[PDB]
Amino acid sequence: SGLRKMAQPSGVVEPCIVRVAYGNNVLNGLWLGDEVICPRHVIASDTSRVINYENELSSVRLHNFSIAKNNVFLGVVSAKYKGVNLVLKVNQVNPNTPEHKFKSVRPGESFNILACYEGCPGSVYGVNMRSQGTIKGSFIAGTCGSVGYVLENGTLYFVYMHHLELGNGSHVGSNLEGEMYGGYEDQPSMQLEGTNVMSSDNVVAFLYAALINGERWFVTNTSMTLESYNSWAKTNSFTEIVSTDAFNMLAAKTGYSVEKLLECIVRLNKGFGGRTILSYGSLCDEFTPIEVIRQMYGV
Amino acid sequence: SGLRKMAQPSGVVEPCIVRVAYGNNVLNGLWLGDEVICPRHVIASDTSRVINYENELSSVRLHNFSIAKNNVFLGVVSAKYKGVNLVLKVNQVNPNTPEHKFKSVRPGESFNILACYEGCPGSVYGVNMRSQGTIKGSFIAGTCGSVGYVLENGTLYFVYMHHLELGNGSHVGSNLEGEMYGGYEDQPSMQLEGTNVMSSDNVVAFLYAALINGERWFVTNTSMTLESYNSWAKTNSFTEIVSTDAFNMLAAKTGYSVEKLLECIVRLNKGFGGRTILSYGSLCDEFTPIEVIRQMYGV
Ligand SMILES: *[C@@H](O)[C@H](C[C@@H]1CCNC1=O)NC(=O)[C@H](CC(C)C)NC(=O)OCc1ccccc1
Ligand SMILES: *[C@@H](O)[C@H](C[C@@H]1CCNC1=O)NC(=O)[C@H](CC(C)C)NC(=O)OCc1ccccc1
Repeated sequence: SGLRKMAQPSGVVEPCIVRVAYGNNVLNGLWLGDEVICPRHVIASDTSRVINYENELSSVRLHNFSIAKNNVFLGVVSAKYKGVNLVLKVNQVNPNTPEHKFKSVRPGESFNILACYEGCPGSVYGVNMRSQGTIKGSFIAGTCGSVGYVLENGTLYFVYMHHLELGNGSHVGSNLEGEMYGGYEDQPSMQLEGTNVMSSDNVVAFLYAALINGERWFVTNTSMTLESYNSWAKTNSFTEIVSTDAFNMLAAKTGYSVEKLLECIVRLNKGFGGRTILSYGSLCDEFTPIEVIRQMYGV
Repeated sequence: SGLRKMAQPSGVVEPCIVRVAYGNNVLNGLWLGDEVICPRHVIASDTSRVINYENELSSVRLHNFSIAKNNVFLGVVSAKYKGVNLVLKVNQVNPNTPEHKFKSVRPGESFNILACYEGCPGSVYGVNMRSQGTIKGSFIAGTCGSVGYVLENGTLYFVYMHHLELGNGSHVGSNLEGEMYGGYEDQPSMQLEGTNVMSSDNVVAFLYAALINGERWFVTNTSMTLESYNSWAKTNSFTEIVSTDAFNMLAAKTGYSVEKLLECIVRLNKGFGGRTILSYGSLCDEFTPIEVIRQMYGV
């Protein structure tokens, strides 16, 4: 089997992607109702030097937007900022607007990326939000405005819109309220990412996935109290676990308690000593308990 | 940027997925026009024992079929085998039939999986055909009939439908004409997968991907002739590389010849020294050259 990232199906999102162009900039927007949301730097005169967003908005030429998807062309009625996004009122309502909500993801939470190029959906893949508000994706020029979404209990949530890449290659975006994850600015200046704190919950999930896949060299009958692991995590840039509850099913199927896997984390946090788990050379925190449960058992 | 296995968007496929139930079996089918294609073992009395497909077909009663797509009830008009698939003529035309073709994938080629459960699309992810005609596909019970597809040259091709899992965990399916990849039978019987042979072309692509992403610890200026590499590969379960032409753009952009990366391959197959390469602990052959070119540079 193995453990691989998957994405939820993208069909309900694709009809919402449009191409937004202004001046020499082209990126993607999200068309819902009679509004299109896109990163505000599309109206920046020059995206390599610092941008004065007040000047850009007050001087904006609504008729100088080009917004299109296939046989649809959209006129801009009015424009405003909401955080780091432009909210553009347009003169047509999207006939394929799905029921949807907006919410923010938190560190350790997984979601899907619909990566789009110049208004055209190209690829769909799963990611996971890190403590500093970055994701490791695969964005290149033309993919700003790409959208992250999650389906929960049949509800479509929009959670991410892509804005920029940091000097170290990490990817940064906003929620659909225009709040940038991790507090970064939509400027080219160059910005630092601090140290990410690993999701302990997701690492446990990972080890359970390994066990289900038959690998067991890393496990023993020694256990380490939550209560004690949390004291360690703390000072080792690992999150601390509130309860063992999310794992009860996975413990049942495997026969191994959480407390036994906490020992593994503390022994292996430096590395595998030339060994591997699900082909990775070190601990992976990009898979949630629910992600793993669903991939191994279809729940 | 980085290297993620990506899937092409699934929207054009999702309206084609239907639930197919018969006897004690529930799986997925592909509804195109007035036809539903699904694995023929859906009519098997007992899928845990050897199946006589002639007896099962003579015993079929069309009213025991239940086929559904949301609120649509698809009545079965007639049934026949085509290879290892059932082709069911149904009493309604799919109004969302996309323009499409059928084609077979070959070892080393990438394509997308839309994994479906009880007729409901669940996940989408990219895979790559292995030398023995298998994929590592994350399939579990209830996912038979899941579809593989690729969007290439402006057309949607259906290339895979899921049938079974081998004793070693590999997954086996057919093309949509009903020929099982790798010559496997649609029986619960035990079937052997020979040795997996890695696509050398895809491994070079992968290492170029690493170079483009700034990872360079494994490379040196020592090179190895194409002829020497193929002589090595013949006895080390790697394919032989016909010529270096497909990599010219990647060679130009990185400054490294294929012949240097060939030497790299021969050195890293003995082990990584506990190191990692785009986070993998061993060589990965799941990305084609054009897949890598397009993810890193677009167009
Ligand atoms: C989309 O407009 C674009 C996506 C970047 C480009 C390369 N990989 C990405 O994620 N965003 C920008 O170009 C962005 C706009 C600023 C005004 C915030 N600037 C940016 O990301 O610069 C950093 C960078 C540019 C090009 C390659 C590598 C890093
Ligand atoms: C879909 O009907 C199912 C998908 C299998 C189930 C487990 N993982 C998959 O991909 N296919 C079968 O159950 C198939 C039935 C025909 C061969 C008659 N048999 C099969 O795959 O048996 C091997 C196996 C069964 C259950 C768990 C693990 C391996």
